Amino acid sequence: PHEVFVELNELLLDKNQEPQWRETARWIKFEEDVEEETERWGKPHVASLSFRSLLELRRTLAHGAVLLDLDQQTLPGVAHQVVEQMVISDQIKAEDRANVLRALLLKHSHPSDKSKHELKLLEKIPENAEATVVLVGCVEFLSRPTMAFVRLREAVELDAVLEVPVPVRFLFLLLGPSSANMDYHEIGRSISTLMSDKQFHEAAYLADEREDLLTAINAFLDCSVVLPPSEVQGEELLRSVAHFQRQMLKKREEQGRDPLRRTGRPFGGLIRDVRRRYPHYLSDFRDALDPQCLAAVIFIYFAALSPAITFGGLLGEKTQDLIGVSELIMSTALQGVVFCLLGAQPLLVIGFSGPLLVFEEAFFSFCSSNHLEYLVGRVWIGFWLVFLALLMVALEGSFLVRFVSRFTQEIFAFLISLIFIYETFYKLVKIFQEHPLHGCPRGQPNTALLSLVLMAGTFFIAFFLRKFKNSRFFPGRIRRVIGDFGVPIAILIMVLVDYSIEDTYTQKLSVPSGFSVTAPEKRGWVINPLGEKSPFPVWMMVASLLPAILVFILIFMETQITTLIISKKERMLQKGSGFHLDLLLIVAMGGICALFGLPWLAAATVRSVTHANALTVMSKAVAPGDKPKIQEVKEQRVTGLLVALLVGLSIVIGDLLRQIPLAVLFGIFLYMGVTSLNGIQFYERLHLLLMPPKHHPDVTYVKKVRTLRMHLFTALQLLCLALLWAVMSTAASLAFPFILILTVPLRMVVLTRIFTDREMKCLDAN
Amino acid sequence: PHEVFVELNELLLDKNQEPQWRETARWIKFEEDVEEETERWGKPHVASLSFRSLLELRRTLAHGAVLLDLDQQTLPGVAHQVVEQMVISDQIKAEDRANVLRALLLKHSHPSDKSKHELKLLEKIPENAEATVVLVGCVEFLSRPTMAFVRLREAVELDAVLEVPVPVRFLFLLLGPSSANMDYHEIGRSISTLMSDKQFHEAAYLADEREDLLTAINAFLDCSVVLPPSEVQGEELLRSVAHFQRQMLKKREEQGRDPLRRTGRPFGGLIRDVRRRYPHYLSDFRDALDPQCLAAVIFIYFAALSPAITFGGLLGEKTQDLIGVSELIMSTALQGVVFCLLGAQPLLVIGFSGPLLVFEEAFFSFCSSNHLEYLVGRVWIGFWLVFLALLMVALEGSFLVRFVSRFTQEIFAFLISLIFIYETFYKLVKIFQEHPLHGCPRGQPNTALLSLVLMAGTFFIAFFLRKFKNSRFFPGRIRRVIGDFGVPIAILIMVLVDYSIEDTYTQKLSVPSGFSVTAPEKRGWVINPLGEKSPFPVWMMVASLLPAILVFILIFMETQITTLIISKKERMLQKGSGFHLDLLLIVAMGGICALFGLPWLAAATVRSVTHANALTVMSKAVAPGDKPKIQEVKEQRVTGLLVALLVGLSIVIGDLLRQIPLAVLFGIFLYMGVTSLNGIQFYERLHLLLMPPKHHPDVTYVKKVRTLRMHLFTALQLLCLALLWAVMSTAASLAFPFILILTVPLRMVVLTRIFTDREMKCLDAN
Ligand SMILES: [Cl-]
Ligand SMILES: [Cl-]
Repeated sequence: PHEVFVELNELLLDKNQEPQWRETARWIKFEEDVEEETERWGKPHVASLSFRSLLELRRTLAHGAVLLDLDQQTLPGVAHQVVEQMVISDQIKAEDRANVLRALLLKHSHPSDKSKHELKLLEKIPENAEATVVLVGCVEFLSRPTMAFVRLREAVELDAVLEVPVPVRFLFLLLGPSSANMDYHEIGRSISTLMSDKQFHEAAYLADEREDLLTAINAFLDCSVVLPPSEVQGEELLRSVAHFQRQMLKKREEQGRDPLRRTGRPFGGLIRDVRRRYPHYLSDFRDALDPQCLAAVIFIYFAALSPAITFGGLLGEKTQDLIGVSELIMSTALQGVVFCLLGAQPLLVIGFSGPLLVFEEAFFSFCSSNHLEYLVGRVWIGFWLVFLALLMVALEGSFLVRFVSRFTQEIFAFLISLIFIYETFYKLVKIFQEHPLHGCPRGQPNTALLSLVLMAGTFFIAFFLRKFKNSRFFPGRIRRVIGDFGVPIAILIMVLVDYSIEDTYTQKLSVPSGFSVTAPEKRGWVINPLGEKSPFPVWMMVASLLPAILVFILIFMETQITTLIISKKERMLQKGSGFHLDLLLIVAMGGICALFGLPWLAAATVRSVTHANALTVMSKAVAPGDKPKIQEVKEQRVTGLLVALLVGLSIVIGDLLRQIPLAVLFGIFLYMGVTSLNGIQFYERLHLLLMPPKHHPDVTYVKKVRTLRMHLFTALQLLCLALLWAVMSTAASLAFPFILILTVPLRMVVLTRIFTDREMKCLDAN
Repeated sequence: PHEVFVELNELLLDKNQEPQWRETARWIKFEEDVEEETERWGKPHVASLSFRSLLELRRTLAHGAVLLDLDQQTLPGVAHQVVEQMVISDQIKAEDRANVLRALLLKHSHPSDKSKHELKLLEKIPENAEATVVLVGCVEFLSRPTMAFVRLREAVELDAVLEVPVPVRFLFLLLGPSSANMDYHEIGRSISTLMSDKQFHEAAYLADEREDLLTAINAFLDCSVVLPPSEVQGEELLRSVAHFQRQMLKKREEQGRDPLRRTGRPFGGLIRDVRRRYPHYLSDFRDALDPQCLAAVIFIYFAALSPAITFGGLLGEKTQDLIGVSELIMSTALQGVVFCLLGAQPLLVIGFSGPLLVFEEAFFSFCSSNHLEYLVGRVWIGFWLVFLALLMVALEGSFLVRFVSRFTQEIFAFLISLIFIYETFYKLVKIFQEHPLHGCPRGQPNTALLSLVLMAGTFFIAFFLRKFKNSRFFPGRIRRVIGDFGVPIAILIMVLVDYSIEDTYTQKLSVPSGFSVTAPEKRGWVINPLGEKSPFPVWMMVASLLPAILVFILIFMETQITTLIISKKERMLQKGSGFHLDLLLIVAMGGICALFGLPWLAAATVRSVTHANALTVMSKAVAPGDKPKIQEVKEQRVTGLLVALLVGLSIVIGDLLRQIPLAVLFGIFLYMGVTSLNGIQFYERLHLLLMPPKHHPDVTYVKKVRTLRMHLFTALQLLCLALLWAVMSTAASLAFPFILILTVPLRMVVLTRIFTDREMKCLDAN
């Protein structure tokens, strides 16, 4: 039981007709060949071998010389024993001993003739592996081909046969005349592909006699596929060539023979989470002393600051400056420090979200249309939120996230993107009416077109940098670093361009100077739950439960979905999960912060995923040609605390934030809206509605389902989304969380009634 | 020597528990399988077959009944005879005759249940072919598997076994007990893949016993590849399989055993061209009575109108309206009509080109700096061009185009694109400098920004609609039709948008009313070749030979490169070629029209290729999984004559052409400049300087040459291009065609002594 590294050496004249042994190929997991006219290693590929070479090898292996459990530790002795066994096996006469022995002892040469190559290659080779050398060559002083196979008792590192220091266990000799129409390079390639797979080398390990090696090659042959002699193009191999192998292998092997659970005790989930996460406390403050940790704070800081200022600008221009940039910054800083010191999943980034923005819009519209204070109703909403969070934590109910499937999540994401796009286009439509494009802040000449130019420029700069991040240019290290700084670069470039122009007027941000409210003449710092100016009605202190339930539904959905996605198993997350503590902390802080007139926050799934990806380390000991794998994720609660502190210390520099026009922020808004459409399995199904059935891909939800049924599924999803969008534009746009809550069981019951069970496993895969 | 069609029928069970034979796969060139749970044909692929099935088939064929030269034309009779010689071959007992006979006579069912699909499959199948039927099934009332093979004396159309009315020659029968360590579907696929290649089905006709079949299957086996049981991705199948089969097949077959020609008689090429092309004159006018010609006429009209008006706008804004849109249109119409009536290659579209524009502006700069008349020098330049064209055709010097390699052509194309981009950006900067963006046809408030908006909008629409032409949306017929009209659609949309705005001033075109010169104050219609206001110097008439050689070099290069590219063997052009006649006509009529103050024209390679691609017919009788091939090209001289007439009649709609701003034209200019950078290997190798060696493609100029030598080649090309640009930037820009043609001796002498012969065959491939 070991791992094998195989290398093929051939007898080829180097420069001055000296014989020389030259390396030609190398097998770790996949074959790599050396180009003859360039002398450099090619790309890895599947070792495809002919069938005549296999028969020639099988024919010649029967008459070969076999030596088992040899006791030599140097090439002299091994070669002498091999020659003696050859001459006593009636393969060569007693006159060719000297010439064959001379041919055996020569100088091996390699293309990369411990330097950098050995250090780099020893990483990709497994930790403790044993090596094989295949020596094949054409000899003009022989009559018939001769073969020898040896297995050493103890692994021995030979002097220079191999390019790297790996102990050698197996040797293969094949010398013969150029006649008999035999291709020795192909036979060597066949032997090296034989010795580089698990079954054959395991069978060769406990091999006692000659014919035990013929059974192994017979078993190798009845496990492979055969391709007929005809092909034209390259998309014909993307088909079953990879599916046929898996199906046949599964047939061979088949014929060859939690943090989400109701306990029953009150607050059981809290106790389990606290006793699972908190013991490993001092570790989270120690694994932060790494270069990667301090290189992730900057990008996370920018990615958390840009949406904060954008959403603050939109809220300030919409909420009559009751809540603006300063208040969002204070809420993000205050609630990002407490969570990262007490929460059980410090990889979540707490911030504002689109659904919360549209709910605030709807509640403001409700309050204005009925002449009620907007900041004293939020206090009672927060109180009821605190009560609701306590009650569901008390009776474990976080298992309800298991009932939310892809069907609802994709509708949610699509609606969020649509409202972002609508907001951006509404803003520019409104710009062109304040400043009409007539002849020679109500009549400025060059404002509307310059706003359009800024918005388009900041979009098109971030688009072609997200594109560049995914490309193949530059070193991979630097490409990843530069491609990680797209939005700040676009914002800085557009701000500099706008600052160069010193004649035209454009709207700017409204951040104030020092620790102050955005509207000091309107509100103070604490909102008394009895009425700022007029007394609050006594019938709304009780009837504020419904908006509390709706906002709780929104917060629960986003936070629990984020915690589900982050805690997947493919990501090596080992410390634990916070399904019950995170929700309690988030909702309690959201309820308390409403007393001071600050907004509610959520989990911010995309930012959390970005933060999780910037702390992963990829294993470098991966053989060429296989995909990279996650080594581990560095979990700690220092980077989140630092980001929360840094976001808070952005009011003291509010002088540099007043030079930023609103058009740049709305361009970044639209860029975030369009880019989020990727990754949801509803956008491509909607793309499939316009292509002919010949061009549909080979994804799992296409091969198993007829076209019309898939189109029916997509039509039902579109109908649900359109019904959700109709309610939002009316004067009763305080029920869309209820509409999603309705589309959950509607989905279950009705779509179970219509579609079969087999179809709802590919169209609605978990 | 014939073609074969194979269909696999498997004995299954339906919902009614009656057996029936059900079609499962189909072989024309590549396999297509029927999905079980969807009942539709999958995509074609290579028939990958396992190795155990081949051994099982060979083992079974060792004892079986062979029915050679059967003489019956019904399925009952052949079934009865097959059973009769099965029961006498000691394969099945005499008690199972009735059961096997009952099994054979059943009902065949296919998924496609004449018809439209029947007609389509008739088209896809070759003209005259024979059918093979493979009937494999598991039967519960036999002891051992049984196989029979027949060959009918005469091809017979069986009743309903085939989905297609194709005569049947062979049929295979294989019935055996269930669960006998055999996969009968896989054996059926093995037999059907055996029967669907040239060698096996060619050797099946000349068969006498089972020994011939065994020899044929042995010869089939040592021509295939074997894939070991290992794979992770699909990028690794691209390397081994396609490149390895070609090498093996070439080894098997290797070990298995003009218009450009000097004559000597003056005007020989003219005589040859006239005697070759002119006899097929009546066929050039009766071939236009096809539906595809009219759509081609419309498309080429829209493709040839826009560059004419754009170049006319640039020339008018640069030549002080001495030459404008009207003169461009008149010259284009006259030269097009004359060439289409008299030329030997009427697939060329004669029009203005970028290098001609550069030479015209350089000559204008030369004339202004010497206080000379710009319209009297052109008369003498044309007078010398006529004599130069006559002398070179008289000596048959048109073979000199054989010495122009990819080096010079790629340098030329890159320079043209660079000048287009520079022109567009210079005009944008000039527009911004004319109308600044200060506060409240010179000094207009919001003219500078509207021009930028219009130019960017038209460029982006033109780019994105060309992107959609290459996509996979809509029916292919409609996608091709819609995607041909990108530039007219962009121009129309931007013109409508600009027409909507009715308060801002933008520059427009300068089309005049009626057949008139653009500036009827300095020139008439006939230029006096003696001086209009002052006598022309005598020394300038003689010394006009120097500028008359550079323009000749430019015209010759463009026209002959276009005629070379068009007349390749891939495009099925059968009428002839016009190397020595089209050049004479073009240069003579360019020299003549210089007397009336009209510009010279050229061959317009891209427009000619577009006109050639719009008249070709794709073969529809091609097997699935095969690349389409050209059936023929409709060669006629009505399409070009109509386009030339239509372009000339664009003067009468000059009222509509005055509503078009210049920004839209400059956006189309920049789009044409950027989009031409494709197909140039210099651009591709310039991309590879920024890409790590790991990511370089598998093209022929990468695998066979080291990276540094490839980089040295690109550096030398860049140095030549930079030298040409620096020369054109100074006041000696009149002599850039001299330096452009000086890279032929450089390649022939200097680049030969640096790079070996092997390297200058993939880097400089013809
Ligand atoms: Cl987010
Ligand atoms: Cl062109």
